[PDB]
Amino acid sequence: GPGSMNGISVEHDGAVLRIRLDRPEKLNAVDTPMLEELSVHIRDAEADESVRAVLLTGAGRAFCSGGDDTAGAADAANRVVRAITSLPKPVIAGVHGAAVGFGCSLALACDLVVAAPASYFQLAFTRVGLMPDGGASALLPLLIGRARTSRMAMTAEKISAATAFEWGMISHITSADEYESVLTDVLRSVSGGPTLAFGWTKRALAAATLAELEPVQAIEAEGQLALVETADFREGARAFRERRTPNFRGH
Amino acid sequence: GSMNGISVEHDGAVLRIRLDRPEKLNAVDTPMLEELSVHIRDAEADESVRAVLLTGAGRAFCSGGDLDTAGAADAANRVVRAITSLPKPVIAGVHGAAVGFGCSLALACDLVVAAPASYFQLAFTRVGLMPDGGASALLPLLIGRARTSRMAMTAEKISAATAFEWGMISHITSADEYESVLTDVLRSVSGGPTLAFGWTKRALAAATLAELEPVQAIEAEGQLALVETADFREGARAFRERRTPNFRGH
Amino acid sequence: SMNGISVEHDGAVLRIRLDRPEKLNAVDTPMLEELSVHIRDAEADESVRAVLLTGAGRAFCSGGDLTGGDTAGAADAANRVVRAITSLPKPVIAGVHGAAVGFGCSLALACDLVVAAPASYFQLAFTRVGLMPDGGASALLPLLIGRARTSRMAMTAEKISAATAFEWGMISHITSADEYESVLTDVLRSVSGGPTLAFGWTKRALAAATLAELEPVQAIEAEGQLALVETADFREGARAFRERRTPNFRGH
Amino acid sequence: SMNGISVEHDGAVLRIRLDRPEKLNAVDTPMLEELSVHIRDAEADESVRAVLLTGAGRAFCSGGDDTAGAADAANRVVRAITSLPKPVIAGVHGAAVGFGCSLALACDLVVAAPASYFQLAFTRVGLMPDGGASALLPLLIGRARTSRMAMTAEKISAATAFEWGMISHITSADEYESVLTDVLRSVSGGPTLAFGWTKRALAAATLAELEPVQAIEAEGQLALVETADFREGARAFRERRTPNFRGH
Amino acid sequence: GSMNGISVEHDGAVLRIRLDRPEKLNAVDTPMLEELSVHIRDAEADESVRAVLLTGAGRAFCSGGDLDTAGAADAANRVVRAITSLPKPVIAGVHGAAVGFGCSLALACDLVVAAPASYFQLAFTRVGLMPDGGASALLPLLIGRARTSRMAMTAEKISAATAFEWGMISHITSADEYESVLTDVLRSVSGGPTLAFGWTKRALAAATLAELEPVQAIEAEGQLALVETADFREGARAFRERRTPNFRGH
Amino acid sequence: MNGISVEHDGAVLRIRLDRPEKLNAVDTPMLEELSVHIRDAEADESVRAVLLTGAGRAFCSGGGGDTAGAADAANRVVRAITSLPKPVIAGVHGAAVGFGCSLALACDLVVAAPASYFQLAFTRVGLMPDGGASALLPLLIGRARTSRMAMTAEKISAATAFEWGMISHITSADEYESVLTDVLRSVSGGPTLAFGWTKRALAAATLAELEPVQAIEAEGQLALVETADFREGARAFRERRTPNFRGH
Repeated sequence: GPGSMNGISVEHDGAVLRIRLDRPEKLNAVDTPMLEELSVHIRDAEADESVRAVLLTGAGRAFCSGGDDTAGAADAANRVVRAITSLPKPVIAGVHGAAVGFGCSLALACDLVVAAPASYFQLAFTRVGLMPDGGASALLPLLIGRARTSRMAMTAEKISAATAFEWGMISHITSADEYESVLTDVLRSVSGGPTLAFGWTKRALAAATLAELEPVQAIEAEGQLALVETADFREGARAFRERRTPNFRGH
Repeated sequence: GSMNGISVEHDGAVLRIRLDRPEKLNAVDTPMLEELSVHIRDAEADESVRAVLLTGAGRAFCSGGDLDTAGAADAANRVVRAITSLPKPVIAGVHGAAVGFGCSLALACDLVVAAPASYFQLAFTRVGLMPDGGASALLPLLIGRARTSRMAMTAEKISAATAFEWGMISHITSADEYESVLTDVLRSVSGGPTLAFGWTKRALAAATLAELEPVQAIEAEGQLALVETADFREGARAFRERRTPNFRGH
Repeated sequence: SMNGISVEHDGAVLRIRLDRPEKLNAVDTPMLEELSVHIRDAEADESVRAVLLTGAGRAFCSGGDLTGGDTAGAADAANRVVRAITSLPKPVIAGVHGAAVGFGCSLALACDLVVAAPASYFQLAFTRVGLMPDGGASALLPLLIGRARTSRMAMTAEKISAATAFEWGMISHITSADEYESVLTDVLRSVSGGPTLAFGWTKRALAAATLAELEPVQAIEAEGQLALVETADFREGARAFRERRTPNFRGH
Repeated sequence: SMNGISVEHDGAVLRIRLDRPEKLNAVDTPMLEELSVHIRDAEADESVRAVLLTGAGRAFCSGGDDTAGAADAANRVVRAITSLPKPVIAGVHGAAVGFGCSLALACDLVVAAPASYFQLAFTRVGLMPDGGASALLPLLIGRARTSRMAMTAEKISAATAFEWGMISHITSADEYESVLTDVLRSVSGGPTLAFGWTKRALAAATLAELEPVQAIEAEGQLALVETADFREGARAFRERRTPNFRGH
Repeated sequence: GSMNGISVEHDGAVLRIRLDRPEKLNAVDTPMLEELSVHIRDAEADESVRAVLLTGAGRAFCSGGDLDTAGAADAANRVVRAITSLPKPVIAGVHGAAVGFGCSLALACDLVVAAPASYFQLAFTRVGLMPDGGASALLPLLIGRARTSRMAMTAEKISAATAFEWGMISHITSADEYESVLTDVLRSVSGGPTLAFGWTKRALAAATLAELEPVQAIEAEGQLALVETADFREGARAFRERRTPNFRGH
Repeated sequence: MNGISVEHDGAVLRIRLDRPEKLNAVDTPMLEELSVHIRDAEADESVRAVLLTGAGRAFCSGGGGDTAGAADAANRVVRAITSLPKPVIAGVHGAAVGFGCSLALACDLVVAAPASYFQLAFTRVGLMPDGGASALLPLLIGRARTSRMAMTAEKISAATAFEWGMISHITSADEYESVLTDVLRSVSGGPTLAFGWTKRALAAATLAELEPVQAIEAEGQLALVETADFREGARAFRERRTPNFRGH
């Protein structure tokens, strides 16, 4: 969008760093420089003493539709997730519409997710013969357990905001026409809270839950690099772009 | 054509592995547990196999150990390790009882499609024994520590519906639809991107199963301790005499 | 009671009652240290097959006192209480009525089974005075309810009802109507009459599976609490609680 | 067993069992009339304190297999259950479909097996609900869920039926038979006259429209069996096809 | 103190009517019910009253009829009728037991705010009696007929959370919030458009209460018969004695 | 014309509330017009289902204008939908408020978007429910939930409405339009005469009080528009402030 650098829009609204994914025309699909740009602003929030909370949202119809340079983009995505979880300040995702593939990992890296009634979470990777990325394989089971994670990954089904909330995937659900006001309420309340105690709470929860994040991210990066060489990905990438149902062979 | 209580057939790209002792409610002994792992190993080597179906013939999926402690323990642990390390999806079609190691067996699989009358139960402590097969490691990353403690300590039957609501299992079926949904899930996963499924499993295994082996070692050691106790003696005796055990904590 | 802890034998059950009802069983270091030995001393006691943990008065436990100025001391003692319960090779049951707040939440959730009264609740109120979770709550909670519901509890300081805690899988048992006492009795009877050695082995396997980060996380919480009491936000939090008004946090 | 119904006494319980398992307890007029008679005769029988209604075989009752006569007899069976001053418990295992649904839901208590289900399958063959189901279901699950069941002819699981308030009791795991047994034992040993009175008061609160609605349903069914849509529906069912409905 | 077991007070625009025989868990007799009726009806002509709050003293909202059958049954019916036809909103603040007529009484009100440990029970048949106050008519248009049959035939306790989830009652509370939610509801309602509420009530009553009087007359007749029965005598004796009644159906 | 737009689409008559700039708020001519098109679906042999939706951001925001006339027209719309011997499906997205709620709930099926909501906002301005909502809602969700809705004027989410049995269908994610399309295709190809009869029976079962109740609501609203609280309610609504109600 106009005024955004590498598809990321950043502004300060008092104590809030407002970061907005800003390629609405591609439903906020991400590439390498957009990911790198995102993580810079996330990292730089730490040393910025006016920032007490980060708000992550997306412009247009969707929060984030996921990845489009396999090694490169995978690394940059993994780094964004790491930057969000290691930032000693609260990061809130406001998720409306689709949160798909890395879009899903991205929301779930955040401390709190406020989900609009029509929003959804989906690992669509397998639909193109690919595997989850961003660390989703580590983030999701500590949210919803192994069996529902395994289902998300293998079936590529959409999980509604209501279901994601019932499963403990996300901290907040909204209903009716209240998405915006609840998001505003949560943001104002968190950005006025004891930021240092939030930081220390994050460090302890990170140790409790993220021990495997980086080894799992390594396996995903390695897997995706192998999977883009397979006959199934070529078929997957072709059948998606043609609005045809793919014919997978296991090769 | 079953061997050591296991039948196997190919149906296109699916290896169908079926526990075949309905005359004993698919209770398992060591030969049967060893036999299972053989076919999981065949699945890995067989280029035509794109998914494994695991079910029990008859009323029960698997009613756990017939009640050679160390050998059974090792065989049970190895079946679960084989299933979770197989880089191809394994679907458990759970009908009726999944009890004791039966429960660990279903929960080892990547997806579980449960019939409405199926149930999941750690009956171990009814006879003075402890969970096995890695159940102590598998259950908490499904349903959390508190519900796992309760299952193990009270030995209550958990219904398919409840197990589904808790996150224990991926799929539930209702009415008379169990077979058709199971068939649908099988057809879908076996025509799916098998290599992407193997990688997914690998990433998820690293995220969730780091303690599986250490925990299985603790369980085998404990079961070996516990079969020596007077409580196990009473438990087994009370089971056979169709009565309530009188445990004393020794 | 000695140091705010009552201890009574009742058949094969060791009953440990937190007994400072005049402060809603808010805890200090003496009280925690006292609690901890009575827990490990149940290992030794051949008559004890189960431990029951409850609180006298209106609340299970309102958590850390905020008196004493013994920050590292309290944090250490609270940590050791939680470790002793998870490590005792005998079942420990929390019967929770009323408030389980701050370390009171950590305490209940360290137990093997929790039987919650209908009006009971679980709450990480620490952040309302600018402090962070303790006892090792940060490691316990995610393996109960997942990371998202934990972050919320810790960051918003909301009360979680007994009913909600049960749905989430935070606690093993829920009661309703006037049935709390009777259900508690039923569960204590059955557990204390159970295969105690089997229970102890089950606990060891389950601790190996779920508590690998308990110690490192407790050390992080203890360092964090030490840093947090020096902050302007804590001075303001404490002052606001004292003056019953809303704190004005600054992030310093 | 006569006209597809077996009746036996087990202490203070009248066990009435739909006994056409080969046809999944599909019903005709003489079966429906047989059923009415024994339900009604439970009243005079001093030794009966509870009526158990179940079906033999795979299904509780698959519904209608002589339109006017069948509708009247089906309507009589329901009035007979609802007005019997003694509790009737339906033990529902498997399918309760069409009139088999109305039959179950007329009972005072319903104990559902986990794989059991409830369905108004009538419109799949171009017909409407009968037995008085159009009156029974809204005072169980409300008008919107009823409209849905009737118009989509979807199967409602026991679990969902329980959650909606359609049925009094759900069972799980392998416990169906035990629970049914405990419920039957408890009800048959209870204060039968108070149950009789409790029923009368409930019937007056809930069943004012029952006979009037039953009359509309009987009239409707007579009209619908003349339609091309019934003609196509009945044949499609027999030939295992999707029916071509045209609204005439 | 109170007159005939009822205490009345004004709190701003709220008339608070309190069941005040805590020693008997607010069990009700004919004079208490007649008093109750008088004060509910009093609200109609008192212009300072914009809402009625009904609560119970002591440990329970109301344990139902004190074990004058005709007199009491008729008086209970008139209490329910006075609540339902009062053109002002009536709120039950229910804590603890609301049993027998105590359930009917709560369920007559326009809104019910239930404390987390409160519960609703039709305990009638446990003493060989039937529901009263119009409960047979009130309950089915709340929770449906099957759940009503169950409540009446089994005399099981329905927790506040379950009653809420069933649509039996308008408001649930949890944790230590009962008093403050109740206060908030009362403030909001008593400061609301009372006349609009009156009319709202009137239309709703015409939609749902058409059977309330005929059903009440059936309950009254039934209780008149049931107290002549052996089963009532066994039920009363066994309740008093804290043991299992042997019912005969006579 | 009169803020209603109509169109045939195969066997579906699409009726769309068409005053998006006012969030489909309704007045007498719009209500009278809506009646006419609902009524004319009966005699139109190409029509097998009616679809009711709203253009713009809201299904229907509900009801200066004449109270007597508008209330009457509203009542007539609700009687028209419920007596039409063809399925009427409301596709509800956004707000269904006041009569907007009545109008949805009058229909045979309702397919609700995930951000949709249902609300009786009347008492917030010192008025009472209308269109027969007082009769419709208790046979959907029970008297307790109805009383709370009417008295508190709170918004009920689509999810909650579905949980409560208020509405037949719920949608989630981006699937609203797809589900609505599928339900309309399946219902418009169904046994339309069977559906007509089913409706008639359901109506006799559940709508006996509809007209007595609609009369009470029409009388009441006429009284309430004369009150000081309505003057205060409408002022406070207009001025985007909190009303100070006094019970006069």
